[PDB]
Amino acid sequence: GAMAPSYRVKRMDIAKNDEECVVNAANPRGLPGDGVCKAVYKKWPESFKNSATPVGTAKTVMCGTYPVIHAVGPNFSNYTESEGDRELAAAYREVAKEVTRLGVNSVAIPLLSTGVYSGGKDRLTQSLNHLFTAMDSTDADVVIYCRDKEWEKKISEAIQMRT
Ligand SMILES: NC(=O)N1CCN(C(=O)c2ccco2)CC1
Ligand SMILES: [Cl-]
Ligand SMILES: [Cl-]
Repeated sequence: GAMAPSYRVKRMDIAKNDEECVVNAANPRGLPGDGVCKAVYKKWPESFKNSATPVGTAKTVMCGTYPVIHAVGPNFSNYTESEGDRELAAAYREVAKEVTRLGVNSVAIPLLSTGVYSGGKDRLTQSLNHLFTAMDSTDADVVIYCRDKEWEKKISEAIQMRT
């Protein structure tokens, strides 16, 4: 566990994280994909061996000794708001289980279903609150990675409000 488990946010490429494992915003088929998933495929392509897993689940594949946790959020283009919300919460609960099982002291996480799976909505608060619901009971240092200065500020505000 981390000595004083914390949440932080950084606006940078999650493929250049400084944590003991990474969460991929994966597709269900284990394809290279685009956005975070493509950056993860270029950095850790060996982790895409048998990485296919259903929506609402996470599957860990090692790249050397570095764990890549493939977490499959729902595509809100396809899911109802209600079913999409259930599967997004479920994907984060499976991430918490895998982080615990691995025994890591830190994890790099993206906000699931906020990019091309957002169905064109702003889901910062929805996705972050499900991340907190799952990760609050873990003792790993969590570092959230984002790709927008306004998102960085809003995530940082949300973290600080609880402290
Ligand atoms: N995780 C991020 O930092 N992203 C910031 C850029 N994004 C948007 O601005 C966006 C897409 C749909 C509605 O807002 C995607 C999420
Ligand atoms: Cl970067
Ligand atoms: Cl996405």
